Amino acid sequence: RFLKVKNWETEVVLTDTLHLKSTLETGCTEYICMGSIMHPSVATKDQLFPLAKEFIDQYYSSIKRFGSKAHMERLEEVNKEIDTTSTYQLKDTELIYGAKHAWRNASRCVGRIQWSKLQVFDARDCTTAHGMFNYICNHVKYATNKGNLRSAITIFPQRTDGKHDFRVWNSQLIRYAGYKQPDGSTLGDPANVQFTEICIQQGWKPPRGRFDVLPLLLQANGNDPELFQIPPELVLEVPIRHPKFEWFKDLGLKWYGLPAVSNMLLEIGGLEFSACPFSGWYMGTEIGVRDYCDNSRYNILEEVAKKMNLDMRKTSSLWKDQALVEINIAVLYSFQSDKVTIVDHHSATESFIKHMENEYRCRGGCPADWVWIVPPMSGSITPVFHQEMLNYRLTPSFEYQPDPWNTHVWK
Amino acid sequence: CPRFLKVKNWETEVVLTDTLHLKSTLETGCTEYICMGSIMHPRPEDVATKDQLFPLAKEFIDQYYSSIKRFGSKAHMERLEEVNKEIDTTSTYQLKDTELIYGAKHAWRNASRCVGRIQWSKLQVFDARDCTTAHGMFNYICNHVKYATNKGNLRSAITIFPQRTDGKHDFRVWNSQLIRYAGYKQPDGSTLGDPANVQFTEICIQQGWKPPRGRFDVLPLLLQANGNDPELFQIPPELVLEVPIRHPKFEWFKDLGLKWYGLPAVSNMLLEIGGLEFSACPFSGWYMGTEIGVRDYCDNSRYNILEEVAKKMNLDMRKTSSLWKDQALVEINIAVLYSFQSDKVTIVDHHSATESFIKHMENEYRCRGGCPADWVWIVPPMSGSITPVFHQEMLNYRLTPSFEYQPDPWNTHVWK
Ligand code: HEM
Ligand code: HEM
Ligand SMILES: Cc1cc(N)nc(CCc2cc(CCN(C)C)cc(F)c2F)c1
Ligand SMILES: Cc1cc(N)nc(CCc2cc(CCN(C)C)cc(F)c2F)c1
Ligand SMILES: C[C@H](O)[C@H](O)[C@H]1CNc2nc(N)[nH]c(=O)c2N1
Ligand SMILES: C[C@H](O)[C@H](O)[C@H]1CNc2nc(N)[nH]c(=O)c2N1
Ligand SMILES: [Zn+2]
Repeated sequence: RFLKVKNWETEVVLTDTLHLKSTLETGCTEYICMGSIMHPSVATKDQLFPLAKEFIDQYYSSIKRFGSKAHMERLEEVNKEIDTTSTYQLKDTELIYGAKHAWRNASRCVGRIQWSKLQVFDARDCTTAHGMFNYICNHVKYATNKGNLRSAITIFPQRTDGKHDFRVWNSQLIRYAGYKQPDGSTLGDPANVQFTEICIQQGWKPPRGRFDVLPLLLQANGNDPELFQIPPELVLEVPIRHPKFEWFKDLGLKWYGLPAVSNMLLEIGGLEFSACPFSGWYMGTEIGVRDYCDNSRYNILEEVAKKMNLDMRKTSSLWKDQALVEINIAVLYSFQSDKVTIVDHHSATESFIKHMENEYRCRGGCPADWVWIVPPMSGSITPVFHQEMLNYRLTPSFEYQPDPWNTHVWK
Repeated sequence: CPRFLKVKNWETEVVLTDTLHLKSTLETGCTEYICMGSIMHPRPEDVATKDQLFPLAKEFIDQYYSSIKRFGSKAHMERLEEVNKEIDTTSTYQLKDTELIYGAKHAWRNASRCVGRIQWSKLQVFDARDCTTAHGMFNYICNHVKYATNKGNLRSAITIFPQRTDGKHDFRVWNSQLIRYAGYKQPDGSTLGDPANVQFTEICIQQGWKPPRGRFDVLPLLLQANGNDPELFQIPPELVLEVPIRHPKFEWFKDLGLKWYGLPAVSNMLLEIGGLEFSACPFSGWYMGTEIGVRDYCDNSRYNILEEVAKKMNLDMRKTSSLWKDQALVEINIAVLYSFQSDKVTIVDHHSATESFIKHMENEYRCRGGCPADWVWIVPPMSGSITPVFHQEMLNYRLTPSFEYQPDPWNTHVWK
């Protein structure tokens, strides 16, 4: 059946037909909704063929050639390859289409208006961790583009037997280290304390600073991972200052310009790309709200409210909310002053509503996760707060996967 | 369906285990393939038959006798027997006063969209099931408002009017809330007052209300007893406590002429207890500041004051990345909390309320086996991730007794 979504501010109603084409589960049932659960819970020739067939079918439907001679040949081509080799290889055109549509189907991504402008780097000929490092450096250099950031994904060889996996062990390509101090506290980024310990334990010489770029830790073909330092001229960073508060620069805050998720799994046509680092540009709140002001991250709210001279004795002064707005003004001002691409949550959510309109008209829907789409501050003064959304799982897709250090049989 | 489900807090690492979900009784709207968790609302002449009513009454009576540690007792089996006979001979049954009070408190406790549930057991229940006329409803509602307001030391309360019988004799409060401000559409398309209330305001005017046509006019009560046409009553103004909004720092803020009423009182929901349907059950608590400061004042479709406040703050308003909206929103919400506290009218900030709810949720998990919660509604509409609930995984499911939505009465009423 058709489903309607209403925007309660504009009264616009859209009609979702696209959800009828999903087949993966959400985790909800008729009686329990798991919409706020962050993670709700190796193929064979038998499982693999219908998945391949479905993906080839939708690809040739997208290029307006369904049932063509090319379509029929590809289906037969893929048939004997799965049969004779227990897997199959995507054509270049299919790889690019599959990566763009995995972005397009990412229900948690507010940046999807850009989905078809994605640079795809085919790295399926990679065999070693040195090769992976070379591919990753080129990605970072291309996507950074001197501050005019460009969306990119680099796709390493697919999973075969589960024993020869390609994995980027870093959760993101560029992150700051985290150090557990003698006096029990934490220097740097606390969310990376464990990973930083694994890099130290592998030979990394930590400068033990507050913003130390972590080395890369790269696993090729199931071997033990190897450390590599990204050349510093490739790591673009932004000193954070405030347009009105000249004391803000004295806080000593910086961040990196390139957000690049490297720990997810790209599923296309039943194939699993366990190493597929992808990157875009930041929404300001990612840095200013979550990275800086989470109690479990850099946790700077009290310090800023200190130099703002705010009364911090009771919650109802909203001192936290005041300091939060100023932190996020500075992040946007800093990136913009340095001509590094960044989007504020007002522009981003507005673009996403426009994206939603587009997708409903030309595609019949747009899967979207309100819990992730609504920004972590000022929710209801952004237009996505008032937008009903339907969440469902379409393929090709990005999926979560286990941390590699919980599964890697060392040697 | 799995027996144990785990929820995690991603800020504190605390893991909780839910078994209460196995008692869920009605549908969420989600399926195995689609989640409707952000959908706001996923015939009234149809009433429960004898055969639908029997198991629903037994379920609730069993639950009540279990709560009082008398499950399987003589009084439990006798009450089952007496209820079953009543349904057989009359097609319905009447709740004892103790069961009515238990059911109302538990409908609140079960309200997955309510962040204020740490208070659920402290609820004053007024039994108005002997009411017969709209004048009597007005008396009961006035007594509710005065008790709940308590000169600013607000007390949560519910007043329960007679249950549905055949569906042609419903009691309804036509107001969605007991205290709201009127909205007036102008010929030029602008709106005076609260634009959310234009439809209901026009109904009141058609029913005889003489509108003062101001920015903050308390609407009359529009009250329907026993399925008759509804009747208009003016709430005595001395019973409507109101707070003028001023700012601790910006002396010009009072010059905006803003105020709000102290008592939030929902009057359009349906209370279901043991299969009985209480279509008029106004309930009231006290406000979380963001309800006024963020939604009532700053939604574009409501009073929409961000622009005017930003001007008086002399903020750069040409680019959105100055965050001038965010900056003015904080100052508006500071003024709302400051004005209420200064006048000694109960209010809770969104930091304190969400912290209390986490503690409530943890206690419910430990003592009750779970706590249904709707993240989309629990997380406040500003500063989301600097409140603890943002980081809390929540399971949403529908337990009974419950508060439910029901059609708007003007869409279903048969005019005499
Ligand atoms: C182009 C600019 C982009 C912007 C402004 C943007 C914005 C965002 C934001 C704010 C989130 C939430 C992140 C979090 O809170 O952890 C997100 C999630 C996500 N984005 Fe985008 N994004 C962009 C590009 C991309 C690209 C290029 C891809 C893949 C090709 C992508 C795929 C995803 C996925 C899979 C998620 C979900 C991540 C998860 O579940 O942890 N995004 N995006
Ligand atoms: C005592 C202090 C209370 C506080 C601080 C509080 C807080 C809230 C808030 C902030 C909401 C969201 C409202 C909205 O965004 O429209 C809400 C919803 C709700 N509350 Fe509470 N509440 C309180 C008392 C009560 C009481 C006494 C009841 C019933 C006996 C109740 C039942 C509900 C229900 C059913 C909803 C859902 C409303 C809807 O779906 O429109 N609450 N509450
Ligand atoms: C493609 C893309 C674009 C964009 N704008 N944002 C992202 C997410 C980026 C990202 C997420 C995290 C999770 C941390 N979370 C707990 C707050 C950590 C990072 F270091 C990081 F860079 C991806
Ligand atoms: C018992 C109780 C306590 C509490 N703190 N809040 C409530 C909700 C009150 C309420 C809701 C609405 C819906 C409009 N929404 C978009 C903001 C309008 C109102 F006028 C109103 F008073 C109930
Ligand atoms: C419990 C809840 O699912 C969790 O905190 C989510 C909420 N929404 C989010 N939204 C985004 N964009 N990113 C996040 O990490 C989260 N965390
Ligand atoms: C579309 C979305 O469900 C809608 O805007 C919701 C979001 N969360 C909410 N949360 C509360 N407390 N009150 C609301 O009215 C809403 N509205
Ligand atoms: Zn759901």
